Amino acid sequence: STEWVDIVNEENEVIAQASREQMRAQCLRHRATYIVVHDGMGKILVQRRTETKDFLPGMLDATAGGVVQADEQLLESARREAEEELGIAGVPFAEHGQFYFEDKNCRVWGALFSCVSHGPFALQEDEVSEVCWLTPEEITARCDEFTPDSLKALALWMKRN
Ligand SMILES: [Mg+2]
Repeated sequence: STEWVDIVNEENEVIAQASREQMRAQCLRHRATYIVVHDGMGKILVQRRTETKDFLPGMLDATAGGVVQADEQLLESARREAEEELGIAGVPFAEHGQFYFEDKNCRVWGALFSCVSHGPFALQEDEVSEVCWLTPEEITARCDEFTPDSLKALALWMKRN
Protein backbone atom coordinates (compact mmCIF):
# COMPACT_ATOMS: atom_id res chain seq x y z
CA SER A 1 0.00 0.00 0.00
CA THR A 2 1.24 3.54 -0.82
CA GLU A 3 2.11 5.63 2.22
CA TRP A 4 0.46 9.07 2.01
CA VAL A 5 1.96 12.01 3.94
CA ASP A 6 0.74 15.45 5.11
CA ILE A 7 2.65 18.24 3.31
CA VAL A 8 2.77 21.55 5.21
CA ASN A 9 3.48 25.23 4.50
CA GLU A 10 6.01 27.45 6.36
CA GLU A 11 3.39 27.93 9.11
CA ASN A 12 2.96 24.17 9.62
CA GLU A 13 -0.52 24.17 8.04
CA VAL A 14 -1.40 21.10 5.97
CA ILE A 15 -1.78 22.34 2.42
CA ALA A 16 -1.00 19.20 0.40
CA GLN A 17 -0.85 15.44 0.58
CA ALA A 18 1.84 13.43 -1.30
CA SER A 19 3.05 9.86 -1.60
CA ARG A 20 6.10 9.08 0.47
CA GLU A 21 8.04 8.79 -2.82
CA GLN A 22 6.94 12.29 -4.02
CA MET A 23 7.79 13.76 -0.59
CA ARG A 24 11.35 12.36 -0.79
CA ALA A 25 11.74 13.18 -4.55
CA GLN A 26 10.81 16.86 -4.12
CA CYS A 27 12.12 17.20 -0.52
CA LEU A 28 8.66 18.38 0.50
CA ARG A 29 8.12 19.95 3.90
CA HIS A 30 6.26 17.45 6.10
CA ARG A 31 5.68 16.57 9.79
CA ALA A 32 7.42 13.87 11.83
CA THR A 33 7.36 12.73 15.42
CA TYR A 34 10.56 12.31 17.50
CA ILE A 35 10.27 10.26 20.65
CA VAL A 36 13.04 10.16 23.26
CA VAL A 37 12.80 6.69 24.72
CA HIS A 38 14.75 6.82 27.94
CA ASP A 39 15.22 4.35 30.77
CA GLY A 40 14.51 6.72 33.65
CA MET A 41 18.09 6.08 34.87
CA GLY A 42 20.10 8.39 32.57
CA LYS A 43 20.16 6.44 29.30
CA ILE A 44 18.62 6.98 25.84
CA LEU A 45 17.58 4.17 23.49
CA VAL A 46 19.63 4.67 20.39
CA GLN A 47 18.69 3.03 17.07
CA ARG A 48 21.00 2.34 14.07
CA ARG A 49 19.29 2.96 10.72
CA THR A 50 19.56 0.14 8.16
CA GLU A 51 21.64 0.84 5.06
CA THR A 52 18.55 0.64 2.79
CA LYS A 53 16.83 3.70 4.37
CA ASP A 54 16.41 6.67 2.00
CA PHE A 55 17.22 9.34 4.61
CA LEU A 56 20.68 8.94 6.21
CA PRO A 57 21.09 5.10 5.97
CA GLY A 58 23.35 3.51 8.60
CA MET A 59 23.40 6.58 10.86
CA LEU A 60 22.27 6.54 14.52
CA ASP A 61 18.93 7.94 15.66
CA ALA A 62 18.67 9.33 19.17
CA THR A 63 14.88 9.12 18.86
CA ALA A 64 12.19 6.81 17.60
CA GLY A 65 9.37 8.27 15.40
CA GLY A 66 8.81 8.85 11.70
CA VAL A 67 6.82 10.69 9.07
CA VAL A 68 3.29 11.75 9.99
CA GLN A 69 0.85 10.22 7.50
CA ALA A 70 -2.12 11.95 5.85
CA ASP A 71 -4.74 13.13 8.38
CA GLU A 72 -2.96 11.62 11.41
CA GLN A 73 -3.02 13.54 14.68
CA LEU A 74 0.42 13.96 16.28
CA LEU A 75 0.08 11.79 19.40
CA GLU A 76 -1.66 8.84 17.60
CA SER A 77 1.06 9.12 14.96
CA ALA A 78 3.85 8.96 17.63
CA ARG A 79 2.17 5.98 19.28
CA ARG A 80 1.86 4.18 15.90
CA GLU A 81 5.53 4.78 15.12
CA ALA A 82 6.73 3.57 18.56
CA GLU A 83 4.55 0.44 18.16
CA GLU A 84 5.83 -0.30 14.62
CA GLU A 85 9.51 0.37 15.36
CA LEU A 86 9.90 -0.87 18.94
CA GLY A 87 6.83 -2.96 19.71
CA ILE A 88 5.80 -0.74 22.60
CA ALA A 89 2.11 0.17 23.26
CA GLY A 90 0.27 1.98 26.14
CA VAL A 91 3.34 3.63 27.54
CA PRO A 92 2.79 7.25 28.75
CA PHE A 93 4.17 9.89 26.35
CA ALA A 94 5.12 13.39 27.49
CA GLU A 95 4.73 16.20 24.93
CA HIS A 96 7.57 18.68 24.55
CA GLY A 97 6.50 21.04 21.76
CA GLN A 98 7.74 21.26 18.20
CA PHE A 99 10.84 22.25 16.25
CA TYR A 100 11.74 22.87 12.61
CA PHE A 101 14.68 21.18 10.86
CA GLU A 102 15.94 21.36 7.31
CA ASP A 103 18.98 20.25 5.39
CA LYS A 104 19.71 19.43 1.73
CA ASN A 105 17.61 16.28 1.97
CA CYS A 106 14.66 17.15 4.16
CA ARG A 107 12.34 19.82 5.51
CA VAL A 108 10.41 18.90 8.65
CA TRP A 109 8.26 20.22 11.39
CA GLY A 110 9.08 17.85 14.26
CA ALA A 111 6.80 17.09 17.17
CA LEU A 112 8.74 16.09 20.24
CA PHE A 113 7.65 13.37 22.75
CA SER A 114 9.35 11.23 25.37
CA CYS A 115 8.61 8.03 27.25
CA VAL A 116 10.21 5.76 29.82
CA SER A 117 10.55 2.15 28.77
CA HIS A 118 12.96 -0.61 29.83
CA GLY A 119 11.63 -2.82 27.06
CA PRO A 120 11.38 -5.44 25.97
CA PHE A 121 11.57 -4.16 22.42
CA ALA A 122 10.49 -5.91 19.22
CA LEU A 123 12.36 -4.27 16.34
CA GLN A 124 12.08 -4.05 12.51
CA GLU A 125 15.33 -5.27 10.95
CA ASP A 126 14.67 -3.69 7.52
CA GLU A 127 14.65 -0.29 9.32
CA VAL A 128 16.79 -0.64 12.46
CA SER A 129 19.79 -2.94 12.57
CA GLU A 130 20.92 -2.36 16.18
CA VAL A 131 19.79 -0.75 19.42
CA CYS A 132 21.56 0.21 22.62
CA TRP A 133 21.27 2.31 25.75
CA LEU A 134 23.64 5.36 25.74
CA THR A 135 23.97 8.26 28.14
CA PRO A 136 23.66 11.73 26.54
CA GLU A 137 27.41 12.10 27.36
CA GLU A 138 28.05 8.94 25.37
CA ILE A 139 25.90 10.28 22.51
CA THR A 140 27.60 13.71 22.26
CA ALA A 141 31.00 11.90 22.41
CA ARG A 142 29.79 10.24 19.18
CA CYS A 143 27.64 13.03 17.76
CA ASP A 144 29.15 12.78 14.26
CA GLU A 145 27.45 9.33 14.00
CA PHE A 146 23.94 10.76 14.64
CA THR A 147 21.19 12.05 12.33
CA PRO A 148 21.19 15.87 12.90
CA ASP A 149 17.40 15.94 13.14
CA SER A 150 17.32 13.32 15.99
CA LEU A 151 20.22 15.12 17.66
CA LYS A 152 18.22 18.37 17.50
CA ALA A 153 15.19 16.64 19.07
CA LEU A 154 17.33 15.10 21.87
CA ALA A 155 19.05 18.41 22.56
CA LEU A 156 15.65 20.07 22.94
CA TRP A 157 14.50 17.29 25.26
CA MET A 158 17.76 17.55 27.27
CA LYS A 159 17.11 21.24 27.88
CA ARG A 160 13.66 20.47 29.30
CA ASN A 161 13.76 16.69 30.19
MG1 LIG B 1 7.09 5.63 9.02
